[PDB]
Amino acid sequence: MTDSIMQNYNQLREQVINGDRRFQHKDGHLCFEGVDLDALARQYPTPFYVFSEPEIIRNIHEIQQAFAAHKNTKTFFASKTCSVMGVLKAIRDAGICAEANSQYEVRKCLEIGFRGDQIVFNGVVKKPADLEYAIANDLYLINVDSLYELEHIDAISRKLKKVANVCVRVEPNVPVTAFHAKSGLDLEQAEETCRRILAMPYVHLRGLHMHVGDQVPESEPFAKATKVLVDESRRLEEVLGIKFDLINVGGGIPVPYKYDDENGDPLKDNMYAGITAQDFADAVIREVHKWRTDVEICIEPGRKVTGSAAVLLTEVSCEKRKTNYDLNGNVECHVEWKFVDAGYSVLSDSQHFDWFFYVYNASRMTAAHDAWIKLAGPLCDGGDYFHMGVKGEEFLLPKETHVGDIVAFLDAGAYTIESQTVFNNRPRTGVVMIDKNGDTRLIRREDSYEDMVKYDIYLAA
Amino acid sequence: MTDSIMQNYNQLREQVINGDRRFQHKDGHLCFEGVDLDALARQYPTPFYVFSEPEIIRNIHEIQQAFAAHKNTKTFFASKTCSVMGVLKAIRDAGICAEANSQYEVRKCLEIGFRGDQIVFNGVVKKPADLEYAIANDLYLINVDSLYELEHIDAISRKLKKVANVCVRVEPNVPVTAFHAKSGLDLEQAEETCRRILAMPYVHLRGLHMHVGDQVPESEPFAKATKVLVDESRRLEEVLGIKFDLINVGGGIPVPYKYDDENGDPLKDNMYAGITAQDFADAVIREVHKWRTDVEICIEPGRKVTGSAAVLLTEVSCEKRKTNYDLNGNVECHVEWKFVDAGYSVLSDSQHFDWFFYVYNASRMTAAHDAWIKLAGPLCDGGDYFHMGVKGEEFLLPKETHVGDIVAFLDAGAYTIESQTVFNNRPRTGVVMIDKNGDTRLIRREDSYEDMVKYDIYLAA
Ligand SMILES: [Cl-]
Ligand SMILES: [Cl-]
Ligand SMILES: [K+]
Ligand SMILES: [K+]
Repeated sequence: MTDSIMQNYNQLREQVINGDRRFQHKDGHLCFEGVDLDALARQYPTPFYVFSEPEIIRNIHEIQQAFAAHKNTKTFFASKTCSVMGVLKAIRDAGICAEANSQYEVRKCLEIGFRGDQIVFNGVVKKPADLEYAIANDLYLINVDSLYELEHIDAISRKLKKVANVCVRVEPNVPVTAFHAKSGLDLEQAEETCRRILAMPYVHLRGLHMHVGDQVPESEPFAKATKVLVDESRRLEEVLGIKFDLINVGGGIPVPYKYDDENGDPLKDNMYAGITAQDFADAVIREVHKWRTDVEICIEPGRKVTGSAAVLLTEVSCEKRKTNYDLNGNVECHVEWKFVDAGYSVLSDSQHFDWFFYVYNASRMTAAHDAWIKLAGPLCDGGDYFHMGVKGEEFLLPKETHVGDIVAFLDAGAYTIESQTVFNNRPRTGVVMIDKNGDTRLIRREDSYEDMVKYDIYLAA
Repeated sequence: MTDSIMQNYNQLREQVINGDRRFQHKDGHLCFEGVDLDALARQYPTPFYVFSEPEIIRNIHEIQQAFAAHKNTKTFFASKTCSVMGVLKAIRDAGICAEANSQYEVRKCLEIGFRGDQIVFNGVVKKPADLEYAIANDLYLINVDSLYELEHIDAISRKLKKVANVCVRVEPNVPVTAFHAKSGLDLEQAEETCRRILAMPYVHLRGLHMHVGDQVPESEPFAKATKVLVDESRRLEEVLGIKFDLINVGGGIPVPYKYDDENGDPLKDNMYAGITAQDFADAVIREVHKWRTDVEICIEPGRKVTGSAAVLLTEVSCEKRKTNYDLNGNVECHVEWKFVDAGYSVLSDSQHFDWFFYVYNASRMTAAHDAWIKLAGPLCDGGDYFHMGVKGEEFLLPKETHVGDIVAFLDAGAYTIESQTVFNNRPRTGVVMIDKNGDTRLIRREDSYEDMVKYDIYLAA
């Protein structure tokens, strides 16, 4: 039944407002950490993202508590996930470290107050200028992704007379890695690469690195890949006569985007989280401890830190009914279109990666969501509507939904800011933060008109 | 054979440098309008796009010549395709008009020198502020996309005491429109919508509008949809006792992304252009002339104006070989990975829309492209490699390819600039223009570090 789908969705809605650590209701409205989101969306122009420092902290706690059995664990937030400076500041103040994915990511992490010894710099294209900047800033780790890059690390560390601290990335063939994995070295190359680093005067080998993937719905991939890295670490300690400082096992802890696990198969629909942080930690720690209990384990969670910790707020800005008629002029069906002021230039993964986010009427959060609608964005593009619905391409909202109501997309905190575009010269969005005291502030402005053209060089008028 | 695929690709390569109006060779390098692109990519940091004003002009000529049988044709470049100010200036100087897709697009078109009477403003979400700005600027057309929006057009035109010039967008059900087309009104709503506009004191009804789609590989959709709009225009002239100024038939003229038409089926692979501008014009004009030969026809080409008129230049910045071994340690296959400094944050449609672009070694353009390689970008994302290869996910480059060589992606002028992101805080690219005299200048800067953080509000260090 669609009645059953509708019943289930309204049970989920009730659980948001009565059963979720993040949310409440007041005045008929969805609240996030006590902040009425209808009211918030009248103080700031839509569309915008609102982050929760309290929920970031809760997510970091899940991660760190998961690793309680291994004291020497170091946690580096994968800042490609979200690098708005106030988001990075909340993460730094919560007591963890940072992983960076470009020269400018390294620089902004340093600027917001991560120390060099709290930063890992990873990449497949680390040009001489990138490596010089990283080495000059005494980073905790720079990964070694290829033999070509390693030659630049040797030459530049020598030039600067500064030790480059490295981890060698090895991507295991776990049953095709050569064809589908661009990153890292082959297992077969690890020994000679490590031997060569040991002989370099200004490069310090700290350990091996891997990263399995993103939104991983099973523990086995982590266990099998970690075992490969652990076995090679153990073997190289013996062969080379060294003791590694660490092992870096990467990220990939999933986040629930659908919550009714009893109705989902995570291996078929990875919007269902197939595993928890505790499952990830159990797999990793168990494998590492077969080698050493004292070695440092570095992890690089991205999505899990911020994914659940933001909402996208977008105003219903237009509506229409489209009707299909048969050849005799009789109605075949009606479609109720609701247009919000955010499209895929604002929420890119909803279009490009078939990503599901819960959608509710934040202005009518206590009302039955009892009408099937299609949800469109504002871009001049027939494809700019939200295809990942509750049932096919259809969403559920109260039949009473009105232009002016605020729609919320939940779990909108990972990979949603830097992926925005200025397609159609709609601006990239502002971003608001709810701090630990429940107070709000703007942490990113909406792009202005000046910002659309300030990059261009042209004869003025 | 893959030998046959390789032979065919090298025949295409030879045709680029001996048989293409845009390109030549010099010093072993690809040249665009006489500009050596290897040399250009040493003067400006990669990756960057280079546009050709001469090729934009040639494309506009194709379009306008296609409409020679209808004198009263007005051509509006769909500026969502590319709105870098120097690109818009070239289009304005070539003598055509502009279609705009947001308030800021309208504003930049006015700023670069399109007059109000040369601008169409389209949209599904035209908020009061957008409509007020458009009406105040005396635009040639503002489309009417819904009854809800029309109420704002009436109220705001009355407030300003300024006539709003409109075209009513009608999306025909051509064998599901209600379910798949968010834009426009139903045919069945056109009569009453027009009747109501006629009665408004400050709204001027000019005609009907449609837009079929993008990269359309057959003429029939245009002919059938145009006939629907023409038949309803004729009928409403009679019923309402009026004479329409115009009919706006939209865009969608395709561009060839693969050129060996003898080997392609455009209905299965629409990288093959299934039709030319002349085919589009023949379909449209034939249908309009069954009603009136004097009425103005408005067209809204986007992709066809700029698609063929840019190249993305990107340096080979790293390389590696990955090898799959069997359980006995014997080699199963090798993969030669070449890493360029542009990934899907720079060339978004290569990832998100399965878009093919020809790829050549611009530094070795006269050398046989005789080695199968995989082409990766620089993002820290396993999916950031180019999947739309010559054969599956494999490309062809000279075996002699070296780090430092410049790779060119052809046909990179449509939907490639505003769709860029700062994912991983890699900057959005600079843009260079080759003018009519063959001289180059920077028309957009690369985003600087300041630009990564200038939008953020945070406590300084
Ligand atoms: Cl830590
Ligand atoms: Cl014109
Ligand atoms: K060493
Ligand atoms: K009127």
